[PDB]
Amino acid sequence: SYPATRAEQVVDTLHGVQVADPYRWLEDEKAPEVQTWMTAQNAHAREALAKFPGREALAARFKELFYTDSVSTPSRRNGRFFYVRTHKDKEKAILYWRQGESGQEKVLLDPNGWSKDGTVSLGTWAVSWDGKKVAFAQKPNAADEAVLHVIDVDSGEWSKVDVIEGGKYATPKWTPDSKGFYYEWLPTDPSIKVDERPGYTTIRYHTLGTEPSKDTVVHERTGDPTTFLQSDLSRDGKYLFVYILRGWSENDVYWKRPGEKDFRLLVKGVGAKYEVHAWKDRFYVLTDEGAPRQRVFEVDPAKPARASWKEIVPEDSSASLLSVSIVGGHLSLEYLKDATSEVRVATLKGKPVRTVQLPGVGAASNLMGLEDLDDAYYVFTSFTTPRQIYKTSVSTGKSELWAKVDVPMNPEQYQVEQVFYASKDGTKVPMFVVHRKDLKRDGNAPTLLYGYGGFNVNMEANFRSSILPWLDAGGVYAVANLRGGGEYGKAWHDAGRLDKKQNVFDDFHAAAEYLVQQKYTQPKRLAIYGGSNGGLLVGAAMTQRPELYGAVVCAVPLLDMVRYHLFGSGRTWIPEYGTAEKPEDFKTLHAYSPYHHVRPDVRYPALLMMAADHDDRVDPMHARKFVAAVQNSPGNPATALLRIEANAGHGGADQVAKAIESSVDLYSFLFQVLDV
Repeated sequence: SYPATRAEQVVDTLHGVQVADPYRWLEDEKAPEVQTWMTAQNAHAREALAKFPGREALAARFKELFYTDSVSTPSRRNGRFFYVRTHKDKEKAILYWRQGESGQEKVLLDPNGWSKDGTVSLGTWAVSWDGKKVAFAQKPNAADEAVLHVIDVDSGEWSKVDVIEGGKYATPKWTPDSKGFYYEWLPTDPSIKVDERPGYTTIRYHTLGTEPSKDTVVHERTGDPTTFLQSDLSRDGKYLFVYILRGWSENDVYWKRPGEKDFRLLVKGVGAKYEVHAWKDRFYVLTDEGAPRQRVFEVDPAKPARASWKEIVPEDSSASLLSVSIVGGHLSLEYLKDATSEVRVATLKGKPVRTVQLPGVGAASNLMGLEDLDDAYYVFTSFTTPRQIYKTSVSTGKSELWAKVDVPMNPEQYQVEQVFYASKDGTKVPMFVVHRKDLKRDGNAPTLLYGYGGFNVNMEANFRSSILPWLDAGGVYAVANLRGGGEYGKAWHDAGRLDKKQNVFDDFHAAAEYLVQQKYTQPKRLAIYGGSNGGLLVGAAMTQRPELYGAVVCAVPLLDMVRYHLFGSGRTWIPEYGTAEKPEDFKTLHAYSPYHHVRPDVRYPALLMMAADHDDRVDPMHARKFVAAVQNSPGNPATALLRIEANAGHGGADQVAKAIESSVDLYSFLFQVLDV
């Protein structure tokens, strides 16, 4: 609570309703008073954290766990392999290449050398089809803003001509001739307001070796900051696709043969999404149209009207179809069955071939490879199993372990449960519960409950070494598959967005109640964690039902839902949340907006706000205003800290040492406030 925060009497009348904003002044980070306050809040948080218990042991253990030897799945181009490694003595991962399967590897891009202090990161990278060039993003502070560069693989020379600012949204699509790439571009025009900028994305083509001002405009902007514009290109270069994405629930698809004058409309989505892959002059369309758990159509480009589409993979009787890839002349279909993935190989005509046999219960990626390569890879993890990569033959189903991350832990000490609990409305919600096998079910284990609940995002059994000290201290880690996610398909997502957002929060309150009912824990020993839309989640949870929770960790959050659309990338989430600019949407948002529901004379859970100084996606003002409201809430005795990570974007600083520090801070906060 340490630094004082002046409260003002700012009020606005929105749709006939008075809305108070006492900490409005903290929105503008350009004001010196706000910078001074930020510094003082962070200093207070670091001072407080430094006194919390277990820190030397946590730091040593996280150092042993977070520095790893790992390798990514390889991108194969013209006999060369390209892949990222981590090393135990490096702060950032490095991009390598080699000639042939067992050629000697060489460093291609080492972001550890891009600055003296780790403040420039590698973003997206795309290898040319000839294996001679890599187009890649450099991202200051690992924030979203990106500049595209190109490196010559044989020489390691960075192009001085092929440098393109405004690459935030770009994923380069190289043409088969390796002479240039399609990409998503933003103009740098100082008269465009930050909140309107997302409506200016354009598709351009960059020819290597030419000035980017000469890049052709392939598709003009939508002019609508509630959309994304994205392109894709078939392997043969014959089909160019442009998507207009309206949030995470619907999209349009346009296409042409490059050189044609006009785009053709494939489909205009009305409450349905469509993703297309072209191979050998057929289009494979993955969609939720008339199929909440998705299905696949084959479309003939010569007869592309909807009536002529042929269903080749019908909607499954129970499983959610998440993605389709074309590998080795086959379809690879990634399904989710009660939040656990299954991968199925089918022919191009949709006939089942086989199910990929996984090593165990956990999370598997879809097969990754190329349409004309028989070798395809997948990644497998579990809550207790570090990443394993398998190399498989699409044609035969042979599978071999290709890589495994060695981590100094003993998986046999832990178990993972999957449970199903009823929400307020009776919905059965899945949850994973992870703990030592010898956990006493005495209602007193320190428990950390994680959720997100939105944007069609699924909570899966990812391996996180960060939870191991918690489990070893007798803690429970729980992950709820709240509505708003995609776990049970479109119906799951739709029941947790827009006017139904409150269902997500109700699902989370019910998870907290379940963990107590089932003798894992009690409120004073229960913490909740979420980030971004998950930050909104935990802010809503703590303002609605503070009595259920002992502590809250809230990362890079949205919390003023009446004003979120005015800052950063906010307008792009209007299709998910609505906008307070509209009366009906306002009523919904105002009812849950955590910043507007810090009631006085309430003992809140202890609060640790984990903010980032260079978050150019989710505006940092939300965490400032909310922490001020909690610190100054009459009769709140619980700690409320604002920790600001330096040189950090929305996903952190991309520096292992800083990740260690953040985890030490998080878990030492928990040990203190839950009395571990």
